[PDB]
Amino acid sequence: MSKPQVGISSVWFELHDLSAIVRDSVHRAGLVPMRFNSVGVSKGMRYSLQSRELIADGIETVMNAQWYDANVSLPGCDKNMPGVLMAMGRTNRPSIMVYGGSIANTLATAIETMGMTVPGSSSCPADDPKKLVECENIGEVVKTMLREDIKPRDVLTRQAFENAMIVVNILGGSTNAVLHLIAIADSVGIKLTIDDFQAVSDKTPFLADLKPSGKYLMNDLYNIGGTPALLKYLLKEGLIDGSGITVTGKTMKENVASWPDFPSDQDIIRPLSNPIKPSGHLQILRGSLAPGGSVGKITGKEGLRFEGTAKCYDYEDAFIESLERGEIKKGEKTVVIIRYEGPKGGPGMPEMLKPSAAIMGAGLGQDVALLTDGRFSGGSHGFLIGHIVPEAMEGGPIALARDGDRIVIDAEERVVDLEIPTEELEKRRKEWKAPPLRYQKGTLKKYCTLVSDASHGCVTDGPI
Repeated sequence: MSKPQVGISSVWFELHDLSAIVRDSVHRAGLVPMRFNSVGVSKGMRYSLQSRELIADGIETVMNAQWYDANVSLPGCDKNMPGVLMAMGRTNRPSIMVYGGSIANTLATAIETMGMTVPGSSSCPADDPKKLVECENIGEVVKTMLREDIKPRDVLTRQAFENAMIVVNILGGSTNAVLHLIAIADSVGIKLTIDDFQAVSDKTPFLADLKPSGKYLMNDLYNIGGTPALLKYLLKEGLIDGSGITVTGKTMKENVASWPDFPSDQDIIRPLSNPIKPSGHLQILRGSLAPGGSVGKITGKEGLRFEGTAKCYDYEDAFIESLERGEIKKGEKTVVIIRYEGPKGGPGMPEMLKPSAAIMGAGLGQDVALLTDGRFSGGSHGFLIGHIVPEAMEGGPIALARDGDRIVIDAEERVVDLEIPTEELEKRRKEWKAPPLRYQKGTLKKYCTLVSDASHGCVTDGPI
């Protein structure tokens, strides 16, 4: 009739149907439910990052074409969450995310931290009947959001992203969170830079005893109070601000007041007294090889300086095959560059799992540093640096390095330097020629045309 219409956006690929429960709750609250579905992530890696744009574009399109008054989003898989939040920032109409439930991914905890979910959503397991009851009572949350006009730009403030980076830092830190939180902040009109991540990492310790290098899993947090208990603990220590409005109509502090604290005998989150590391893992490095920035998680076991000989590879398998031929030697310090894997070169910055694993399997973690304009995934006992800007496809210095060049990685200076003369670097750029875009037609052709560099979250509609 004249009731508000609530779009219910799912990202589904064929266990309860959470979307059907949301629909019945929205109807019971006096609103009109409108379920719709979106494609998502669910060689194949080259479509993953650009699927985030398809989610943001698709949901924005339906929300605006039909002009739904509010949004409930069920991203399902964790990898569908960023594009879901970007669509909310574009419409800026009252919206809420319902996490699918627990099944080291920190982004769902960070999204609840920012207040785009009811308390416990991100830590409640998918099995639990409490996940069903959350969706059974989401209708009144949406009606309250419409009554009090709680919009994504009211909730996703600059301080909300500060809390998100801190919580991510506390739990170990994701390098993908750099891409996604910058893009999500961009969608609500907030300028978030890689240097903002460095600032948090300098002042915030690492407290979560989590695998692969720790003892516990993120699923273990639910049994000691879940995400609300974690926020209560960080609020008690004064590390986060709880005064920000959320989708419930209350602040973070008000939301978590009624939830129980951590049990005193918990060893998943270290006390501030005894941190696993006094500063954050995530480090931003620039220098003559990555003047536009780069991203790496630094444990401290890599050492504080790595100077070595460059060996360059224009695709992932080229490195693995040169490794298997014994062209990378023990006792020598070698800096491996795997380039043309960036946003446009990949395309889509495909996550490479094999380079870091192959170096541990050969006992070279202390003799080999890894650099790329794309992404690494596994862990290495040496330097793992990605997101190097400009990428090789754009003609950055990473494309101009040659075998035999000296490269320095300094973790305290936070530079990756190509030890060649500036005149020579400019001469090499005058000889470089851009290869064609990998795809001349289709969705990847359009994505390559629009995508920004990694230091801007690879947003595709023009960084603010």
